[PDB]
Amino acid sequence: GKLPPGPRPLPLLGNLLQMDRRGLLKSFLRFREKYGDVFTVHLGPRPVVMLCGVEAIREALVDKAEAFSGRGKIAMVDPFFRGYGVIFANGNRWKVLRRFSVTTMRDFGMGKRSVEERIQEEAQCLIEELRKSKGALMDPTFLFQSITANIICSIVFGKRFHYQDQEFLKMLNLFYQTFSLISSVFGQLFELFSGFLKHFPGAHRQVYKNLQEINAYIGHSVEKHRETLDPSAPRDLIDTYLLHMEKEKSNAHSEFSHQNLNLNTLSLFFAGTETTSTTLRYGFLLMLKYPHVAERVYREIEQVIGPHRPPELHDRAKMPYTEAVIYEIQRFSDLLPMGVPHIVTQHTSFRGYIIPKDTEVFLILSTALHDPHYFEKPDAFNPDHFLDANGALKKTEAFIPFSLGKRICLGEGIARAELFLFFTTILQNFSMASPVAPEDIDLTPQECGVGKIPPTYQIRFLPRH
Ligand code: HEM
Ligand SMILES: Clc1ccc(-c2cnc[nH]2)cc1
Repeated sequence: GKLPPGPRPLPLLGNLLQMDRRGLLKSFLRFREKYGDVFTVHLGPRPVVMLCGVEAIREALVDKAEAFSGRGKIAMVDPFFRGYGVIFANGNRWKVLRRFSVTTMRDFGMGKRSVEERIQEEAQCLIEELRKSKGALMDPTFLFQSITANIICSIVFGKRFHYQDQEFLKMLNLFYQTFSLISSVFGQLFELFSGFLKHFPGAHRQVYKNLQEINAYIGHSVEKHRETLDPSAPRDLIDTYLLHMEKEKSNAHSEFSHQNLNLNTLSLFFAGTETTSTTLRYGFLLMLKYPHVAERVYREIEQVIGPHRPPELHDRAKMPYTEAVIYEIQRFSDLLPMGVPHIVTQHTSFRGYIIPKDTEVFLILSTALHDPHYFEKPDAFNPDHFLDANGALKKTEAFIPFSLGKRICLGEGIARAELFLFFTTILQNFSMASPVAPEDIDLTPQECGVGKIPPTYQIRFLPRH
């Protein structure tokens, strides 16, 4: 057959006038009700194919894995990155970067303490800071941003920043601000009309400016690593990349020099800090709205781990309720609802249609996470979505918050380690309270574009002992 069906576009405006005024995702879900699971939407001058539903997404990403392996652009950050970094790269640059990441992290920890060990160390510092708050009300956003940023800082730069460090907090604010700009109304409009909006002042310039500033801190630190590189004591990931680059420096293959160390490092921070902290933020808000849930998670911690020894990843298999709660936080929060855009690399048959080479594809991960067949009453938060009658963890093919296939989240393991360890380490040591009654807690994101951002809230952590 040929092109997927969809709304009739105007020449310059595409389908703007058929859009839902509240955003891209709401817009696409409305087209899905009319056109089904595979459809075309013109974003400005650009046709993009949407795949929705568990079956259609798996079919593309696993069954047609290589054709769907291309990375599409995200208009708001592409001017900065320009296809550097594992996230944004394509073809050989991408394959080679991603394989090196994978092999590097398999070797990580034989030489130096493991990623789990670094996450436990950070969780330790967190709970001492929460203790130090002495039950004061706080917006936990900055702390949650700090802990996830510190895990990447520890892997990449071999150091941690203190929670009160002003230069650290300044940098974190620049990221946070960058992510809310990307997902703002303007950021979604840039997604459609970057071709002419780029000529004007606006949030896209502020984003470029923020990224330039961040990449300057990174570059300076990378330069200090080169200047002080000691081959017999490599300190961190940056030292590992440097030493490799020096050894492979002579020959231009799997060439480092079609790479950019600074941009790759920045993209690690970009992917690594925000979704995890936003997941944490959403998860504690959810625990405030459904307090019996946090209470049941504590009972399992008390039973399997106790009050004295630190949570460990080995504990996960013995804590089905807590795993179900974290899966439900991710499923409900739906933090990258349209995932990250793909492109089909060659003309591709798909469910009777033919998708042209180089067409952008959005896989609407949200529609898998909310599929009613898999999740009875999918718009409500309920950990029983991931539990069988016997209370064991019930895994499902619908649960794809990290996506699938060739491009599946590179930090899936790390992200899962952080969520489990931060969640359980905080809850081992503290109960939580807020001044706002559950009925007055609204869980509606304050922004929903590329990323979902939870509303602001206050919380206090009360020591158990
Ligand atoms: C709970 C937190 C996280 C969620 C929900 C998440 C989800 C995702 C999703 C949906 C994608 C797009 C996959 C695709 O293109 O189909 C992605 C990509 C990616 N993620 Fe994450 N992610 C999380 C945390 C992390 C962390 C902590 C890191 C860094 C260690 C990371 C690194 C990356 C990278 C490098 C990519 C690009 C992969 C590629 O293009 O080959 N992510 N993630
Ligand atoms: Cl624009 C954009 C792209 C990728 C991510 C991401 C990947 N993994 C975690 N976050 C976030 C935002």
